[PDB]
Amino acid sequence: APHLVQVDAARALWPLRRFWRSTGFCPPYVLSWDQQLNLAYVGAVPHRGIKQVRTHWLLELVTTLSYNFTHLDGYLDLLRENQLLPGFELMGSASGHFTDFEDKQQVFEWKDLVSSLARRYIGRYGLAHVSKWNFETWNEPDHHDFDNVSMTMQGFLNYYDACSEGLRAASPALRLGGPGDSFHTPPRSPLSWGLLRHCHDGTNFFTGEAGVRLDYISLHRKGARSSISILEQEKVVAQQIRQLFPKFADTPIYNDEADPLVGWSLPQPWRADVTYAAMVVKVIAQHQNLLLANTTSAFPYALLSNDNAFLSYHPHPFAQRTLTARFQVNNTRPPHVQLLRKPVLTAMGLLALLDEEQLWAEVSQAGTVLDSNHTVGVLASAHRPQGPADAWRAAVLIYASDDTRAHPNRSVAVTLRLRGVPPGPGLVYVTRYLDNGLCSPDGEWRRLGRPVFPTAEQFRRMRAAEDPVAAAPRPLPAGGRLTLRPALRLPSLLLVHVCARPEKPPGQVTRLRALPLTQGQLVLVWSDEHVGSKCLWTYEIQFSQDYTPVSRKPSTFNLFVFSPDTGAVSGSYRVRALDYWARPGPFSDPVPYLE
Ligand SMILES: *[C@@H]1O[C@H](CO)[C@@H](O[C@@H]2O[C@H](CO)[C@@H](O[C@@H]3O[C@H](CO[C@H]4O[C@H](CO)[C@@H](O)[C@H](O)[C@@H]4O)[C@@H](O)[C@H](O[C@H]4O[C@H](CO)[C@@H](O)[C@H](O)[C@@H]4O)[C@@H]3O)[C@H](O)[C@H]2NC(C)=O)[C@H](O)[C@H]1NC(C)=O
Ligand SMILES: *[C@@H]1O[C@H](CO)[C@@H](O[C@@H]2O[C@H](CO)[C@@H](O)[C@H](O)[C@H]2NC(C)=O)[C@H](O)[C@H]1NC(C)=O
Ligand SMILES: *[C@@H]1O[C@H](CO)[C@@H](O)[C@H](O)[C@H]1NC(C)=O
Ligand SMILES: O=C(O)[C@@H]1O[C@@H](O)[C@H](O)[C@@H](O)[C@@H]1O
Ligand SMILES: [Cl-]
Repeated sequence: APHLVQVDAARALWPLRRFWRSTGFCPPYVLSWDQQLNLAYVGAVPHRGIKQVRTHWLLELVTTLSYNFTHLDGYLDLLRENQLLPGFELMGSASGHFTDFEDKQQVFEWKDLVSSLARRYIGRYGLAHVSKWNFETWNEPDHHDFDNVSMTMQGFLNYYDACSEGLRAASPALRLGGPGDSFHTPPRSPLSWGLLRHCHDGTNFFTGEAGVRLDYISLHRKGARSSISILEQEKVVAQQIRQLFPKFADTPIYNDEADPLVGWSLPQPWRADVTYAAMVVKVIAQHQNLLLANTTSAFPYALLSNDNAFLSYHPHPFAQRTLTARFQVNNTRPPHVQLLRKPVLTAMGLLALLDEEQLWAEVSQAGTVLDSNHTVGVLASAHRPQGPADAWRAAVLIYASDDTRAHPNRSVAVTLRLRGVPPGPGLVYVTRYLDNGLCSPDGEWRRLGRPVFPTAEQFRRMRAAEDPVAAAPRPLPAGGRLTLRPALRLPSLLLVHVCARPEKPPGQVTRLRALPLTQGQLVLVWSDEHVGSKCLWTYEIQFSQDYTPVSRKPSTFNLFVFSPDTGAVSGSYRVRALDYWARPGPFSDPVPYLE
């Protein structure tokens, strides 16, 4: 019997925050050509769909009393160039200098280091930007990963107070949290529980005052292939924190490593394709629906980060826990690197269209009501018009997902009954579907016979599977209703996007950049910050050899790899937005390129 999905667009229940807009990684690198492409792909998720890159070992990019910040400056400018913030873990030895946080002098030096860097980047980027940064403790302090740095229980607390007072010395507006570990039952996780105790009741290393600032609590809990299992473990740890530390009852909780499965470099086929994309959406829906949508408990859950900004390696380009799939093409002169957009990364573009208010929705099957702890579920949002640039919008994101298990011999009948759409001008809807058959670059890779060093043409073919199948904007039926009976595969993702015609056309594409890949090939990447509306069919690219349209199937992702048959790519480029009512926005400033 079919899955009934009902959405009521009149009933805008509560706020829907985009709490999931974070990725991260650990260098084994951070300024190679590979990482510049990668963070361009990450930064190109539309509508700031990924905003934070939680990065380990950032203070190994600082060398040594005075410090050389050159390499840090590099990585951070790279993030800034891609409209990305660092999840700034205060993690590193300053290339060998710090060795012992029970050595009182080192504690004082750490504080002065933190003040220096914080004040430096306040200088470089401005305080308003640096105040958005999640400064954090050293990663997983109970997982013994300090290298040649002695970090005892007491030293961790000294370390923390220096982090806190150091940031404060730069500005009180800067945010700090921790410990970023799992919080297992005591006697386990001594440094994690000890930090909370110290902040709640302990004494400041520098000031002697009782209590120490702690702006958020970060944990890590992973699913062991179960999606719901991440939420169950979070609840337990959050309840324990509430009862044991009453002053942290309202302290925001982050799960900044909320991955389906521990071990990023373990090859898993489900990490290659939509199986993973659909599960990441499921996890997020579960979190919104079964934790934040006015539950009796109401824990203060504020951030989920999928730690998947790693670069893949041979012979597992797709099978690793990464947003991109990397190919090091060693047989060109010179060797070059290409990345493809994995479905998981494209899925972050779908999640990005969700707006600021959740709508009422219910999934059922033969009358039995099913919450997000099932294979099929939904997240629906509504947008309140802000100016002439936008109108009302609904985004309805449905998933079919059996966690890490795919079922290719399976179809799932789904009837979507949308009702109560507030009436208005030129109401159109647009579908966007993703599954393994139609949208798996991994799939095409395998149809082509798994080329280890893909040719130009094989890359085009693979890149054809990156975007969702998109139906042209049809108009909305009378009465503000819409019924649809799509068949969904398992896994799959379906985004129904209902939008009203805004008064003005789209705003100007900005910050266009050209990036070389190899002979005859390049990447175009831009920012959608001033486009001012999410109702977008595609981005129209034009090339000039002393302007004509580059013909390509529609795509809202703010990155295009230009690879024409002719190899002709030297000249100038410009890009503009095209909306669901065919209206054009103003062309970006023209970008020049010469191979
Ligand atoms: C095209 O040319 C590039 C060079 O530009 C080659 O790139 C190398 O590819 C290999 C994989 O084939 C990479 O080596 C692998 O690195 C992994 C990560 O290494 C880090 O982490 C581990 C511990 O987790 C540390 O030991 C290590 O020092 C690093 O810090 C390792 O996990 C891999 O080990 C596994 O695979 C090898 C076999 O490949 C086994 O021997 C091991 O036992 C283990 O199972 C592996 O070492 C390497 O890093 C890449 N180098 C660069 C510079 O990118 C491409 O391989 C080449 N392409 C082709 C097709 O030849
Ligand atoms: C999510 O659903 C699963 C079932 O798929 C629940 O697990 C069951 O929990 C009950 C207790 O209510 C136990 O009696 C069963 O043994 C469990 N069954 C299985 C198959 O695991 C789970 O509790 C649900 N969790 C949430 C948060 O909704
Ligand atoms: C800082 O480090 C960079 C990279 O190692 C180096 O090129 C530069 O000369 C150094 N600058 C100073 C002032 O020491
Ligand atoms: O699951 C993994 O591979 C890892 O978990 C932790 O140990 C690390 O902090 C992450 O860098 C990584 O996501
Ligand atoms: Cl995973």
